[PDB]
Amino acid sequence: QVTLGVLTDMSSVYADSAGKGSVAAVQLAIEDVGGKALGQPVKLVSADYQMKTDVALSIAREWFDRDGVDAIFDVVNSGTALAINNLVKDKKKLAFITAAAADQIGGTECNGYGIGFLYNFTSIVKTVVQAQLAKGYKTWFLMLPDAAYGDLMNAAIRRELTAGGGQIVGSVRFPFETQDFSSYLLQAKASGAQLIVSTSGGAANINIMKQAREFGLPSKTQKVGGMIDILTDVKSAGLRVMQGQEYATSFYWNMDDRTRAFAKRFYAKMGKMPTNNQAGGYSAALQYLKAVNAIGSKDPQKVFAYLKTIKFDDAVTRHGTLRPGGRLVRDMYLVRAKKPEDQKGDWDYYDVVATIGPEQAFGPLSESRCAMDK
Ligand code: NI
Repeated sequence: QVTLGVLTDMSSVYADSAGKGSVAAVQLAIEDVGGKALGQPVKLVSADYQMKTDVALSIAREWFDRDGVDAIFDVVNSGTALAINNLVKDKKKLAFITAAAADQIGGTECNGYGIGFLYNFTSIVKTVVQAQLAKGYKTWFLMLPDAAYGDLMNAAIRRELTAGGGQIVGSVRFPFETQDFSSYLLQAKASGAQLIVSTSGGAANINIMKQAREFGLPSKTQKVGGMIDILTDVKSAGLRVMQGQEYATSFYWNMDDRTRAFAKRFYAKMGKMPTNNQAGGYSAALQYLKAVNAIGSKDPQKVFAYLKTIKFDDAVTRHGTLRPGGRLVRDMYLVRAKKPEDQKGDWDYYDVVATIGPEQAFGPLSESRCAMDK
């Protein structure tokens, strides 16, 4: 029997964008293989680790040892994802990290067992760089949080923008829990950059976009840009505030007929549209179950080998292949927040305005930081 485990947050700040929704997305994948693997019903368990890595490890350990769990999905914290990555090596189980973007998964910490099946931070940056440069936005100014996420995005943006022929004309860091962003916006405007990039999400990005308007931004010469698609941020803040900001994403519910059909099934269960994390969980679970059934085995080493020979083309994953190190490479998109008067329903927040191919969005196999990819 095949047992799937959804290890997520159902009580805290990622509950709405992963959580019970990620369980529902995995349920939909189980449906897409007739409910069965190896001729038996697929079992599904889930748990809330409350964004505590120690709790996620204790939950996963018992799952593998007592409840027969073969593969786990979601994991919404990068830190927790790295810890789970190291456990599944030890226990010889597969983990599909579909709710965290750490490059280390299928990158420097590749192991044949931790699989990155959403997107990585590098692909977010490559996608915004290439899409914006193609639109003529050459000169950039970065607004970054103080924390490790800001360090990571600063290094990646600077390397990819330069490799593409653009230039950073300035940068600023703001401290934890900033509410007044006037000083940072004034510096961004004075830099003269064509593109002013608010790199974070959450209340920080929401207040930056609110306050950018008091400074006449966007203007004829300067646009405000973003990084990560956080659909629930647009829901909270509204298109009046968010209109015009662009982000990179792996998935948007209203991209095409195939995304919309998946989204309708999801809405029927959850009463809302699926986020890219929840969509990633669907796609990982679907391809995992299809692989088990195709080779007639749930041996992780045999499933992994097989997954490396397939071209993925489902409702969520487009031009997908699994690299030798366990990083999914795939089409990525630039999405733009719509003008409020153009919103036609709940969740109608974006237009897709560019599509970057897998090799371009993730880099050539030679740029990979995984030993198994060389
Ligand atoms: Ni094609």
